[PDB]
Amino acid sequence: AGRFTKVAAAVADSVVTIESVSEGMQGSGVIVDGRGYIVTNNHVISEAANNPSQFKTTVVFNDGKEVPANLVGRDPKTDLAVLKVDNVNLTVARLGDSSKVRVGDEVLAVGAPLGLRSTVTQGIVSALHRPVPLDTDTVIDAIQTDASIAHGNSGGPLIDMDAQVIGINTALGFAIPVNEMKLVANSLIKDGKIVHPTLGISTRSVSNASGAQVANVKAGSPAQKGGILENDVIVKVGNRAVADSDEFVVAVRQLAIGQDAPIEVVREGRHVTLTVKPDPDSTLEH
Amino acid sequence: AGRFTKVAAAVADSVVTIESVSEGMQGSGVIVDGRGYIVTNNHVISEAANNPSQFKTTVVFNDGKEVPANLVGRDPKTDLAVLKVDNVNLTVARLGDSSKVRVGDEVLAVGAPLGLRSTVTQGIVSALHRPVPLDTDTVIDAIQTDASIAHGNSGGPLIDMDAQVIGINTALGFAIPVNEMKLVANSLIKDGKIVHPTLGISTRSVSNASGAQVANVKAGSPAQKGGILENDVIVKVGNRAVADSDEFVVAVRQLAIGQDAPIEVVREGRHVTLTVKPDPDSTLEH
Amino acid sequence: AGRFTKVAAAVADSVVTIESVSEGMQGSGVIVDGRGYIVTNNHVISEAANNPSQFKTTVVFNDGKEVPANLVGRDPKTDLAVLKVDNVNLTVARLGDSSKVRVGDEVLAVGAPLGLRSTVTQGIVSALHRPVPLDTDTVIDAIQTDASIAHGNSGGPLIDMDAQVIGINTALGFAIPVNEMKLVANSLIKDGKIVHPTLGISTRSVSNASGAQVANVKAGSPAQKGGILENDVIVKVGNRAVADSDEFVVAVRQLAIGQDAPIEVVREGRHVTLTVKPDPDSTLEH
Repeated sequence: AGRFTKVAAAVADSVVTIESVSEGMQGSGVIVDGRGYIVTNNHVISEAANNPSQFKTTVVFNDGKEVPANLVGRDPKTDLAVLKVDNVNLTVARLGDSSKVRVGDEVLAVGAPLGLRSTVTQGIVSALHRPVPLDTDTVIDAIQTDASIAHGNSGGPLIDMDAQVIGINTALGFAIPVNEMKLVANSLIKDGKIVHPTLGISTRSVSNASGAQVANVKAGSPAQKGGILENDVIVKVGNRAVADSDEFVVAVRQLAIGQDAPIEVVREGRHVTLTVKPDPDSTLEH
Repeated sequence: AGRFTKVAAAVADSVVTIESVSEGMQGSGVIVDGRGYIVTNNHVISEAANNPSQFKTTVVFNDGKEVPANLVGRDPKTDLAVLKVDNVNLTVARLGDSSKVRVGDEVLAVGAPLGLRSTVTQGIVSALHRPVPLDTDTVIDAIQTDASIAHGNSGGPLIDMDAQVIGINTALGFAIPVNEMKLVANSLIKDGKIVHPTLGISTRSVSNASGAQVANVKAGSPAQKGGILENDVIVKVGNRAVADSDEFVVAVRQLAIGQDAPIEVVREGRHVTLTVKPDPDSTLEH
Repeated sequence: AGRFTKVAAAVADSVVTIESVSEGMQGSGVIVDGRGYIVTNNHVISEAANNPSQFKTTVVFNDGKEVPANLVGRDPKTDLAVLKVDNVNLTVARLGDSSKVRVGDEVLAVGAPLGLRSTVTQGIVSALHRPVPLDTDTVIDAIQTDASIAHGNSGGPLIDMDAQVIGINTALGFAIPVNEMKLVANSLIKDGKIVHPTLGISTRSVSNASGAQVANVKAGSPAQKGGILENDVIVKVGNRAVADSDEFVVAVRQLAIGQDAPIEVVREGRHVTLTVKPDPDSTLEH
């Protein structure tokens, strides 16, 4: 048994096929809780959550066993989604620590074994916390990897050499970190819904100071009250520095809701600093 | 000497350049028999076997030595082909076992060293027995690998870590399993020709039960006598289950010729079961 | 710490971000001399050397420290370029030996860590001395690798397993060998300019003898005096054999300037042999 052959064998029973039929779409997912909670990506079941009348998500295990599915919740802003299999034994995956992942580590982008176009690709960690563009469109602070990510392993986990989940694949290959995955899944399980910060700002990238040049501020938004104007260039949102519009959408998510936060920007070349109170995007869930 | 550096060095003298000139086309191949039998893929020499008057296939070894070639036989249905070098010493490759290959094993997609666009790529086994579409067109029950397969290593072997051939490259990278390779090469050497099963059925894929929806049945075919109609959906051919039209063409090849075999299909949603006697595709060679 | 994780960690401080602003363009480079000499590729700073009035190349280290840059020299014919950081401590990279590199060795295509689209890809050596086509356009006798080369690691080094530079990345992935890199950088530092051989010949590829069919000979060139005509097919330039026009441009560079050299060619199918005295491309620097 080789190095990568043993890792894919242990975690295989913890990887699952996810398919919604009507047509049809198929994907992958990982078993993260013994109660029957399976984590996938939102675009896999995105067609099962916008059309619930003509679709029926099913769960195919590694041993061929089928079972119905139950959508616990999803998060299109970080492209995560949690499913439920009631009264199923269950091979629980081992969840890793994304903060301990370093550039250079060997990883495995596992897909569901019984899948039609399943993959199992191997690479290393090419980048950490890379904002990548990807139901509302979004951008994620992802783990980059030279292991190929396609329809096969999309949904499946990004496994380290200790057979532990360092991320969840999404579709030069990118994965959502496991630490951002656990936080979203822990509040998608409990609260059935996540609440992300918001400032009400449409931005565009620039490369001249660079950053996210503001396009349109929402009327009544926290940004409109903190003094952010159009045409200024956001160079730092809070403790994070903003390199372009892709990193701008990711920086606002790490801001505490209600806590007044600083936002540095350059308007007419002149560097101003701006205080904003991040609103919740879900006024009914917060 | 590294791990992959030693494997490619031992098997290098067993990998060969194959080139037909007139324009011209070049490829790769492996030495599998001491008598001078070299295995390649059919599309490499496909232009040397349909135009034998304006072409002349030649064999370039790792030590630069050239020699003429002799087409023993080919199989476009599994994209295999065997050549012959008379009175040549000869580095015989070690043939592996495809059934022992597991997802995760490190592999090497070797190409002919002296080739113009030669490659030597490294990956793992991404999938086993994946029907892939690819002279009559066909589909093969291939070994998938994340190692790149291109014009360089096309023809060359897919080598495991024990420096043993687990497959032969063909042109997200796919290879023909060595066990299906040996069987085809053993009867392409002896009988000079392979004979594959046939039922006389044109099929199309569907994803609603799914499977291979039948398009046109050949008049007088075994399928026309066993009761298979048009518009029904083939869900299983024999002991194999049919997921789409690509897997359908692969399942019929494993059926014994003359032996009555079952074929389950759904016509008007109603699941019927059908007995068919697979014909040989070569009535003169069987 | 994994195998590839330790190699990328040691050499990380020796890899540098290179950016010219006005927009703007960013790249990568390696620290090869303690005096502050940083090597990159010419197309990275190509916009900083043709437009010096509206651009300002800057150097960002791994520890975030910025510093201005100083163009010591560049070579578009082998796509190399050397920069200068005065009075900077400095993590000097360990330079490897390209002649000791064998097909199969694990390599790391490192990019600048703080880069916007930085990569760190891992592969093996797929080919040695592969002429690849790539300010005057050119072709290089490059190291091929299955590790992905993109805008991220372009400029950065191709690191072996001993944390030593075997090449410099350029943009199925290719790198300029470190031995050809040192020679160009040693005379780009000293003489501020490289001088490459020239014969005055425009060639085109052919695959029938094959080689580089001559298109246009420059009036007064060494080729026009040694007896090379148009329409003949160059099959060998010196000790090198010419397989196509891409290898032809690389073979002339290894010829000594002034030393009469042989050039074998086939005109009307008849094999002639031709003596040429390679001119310097820079009559003022030689």
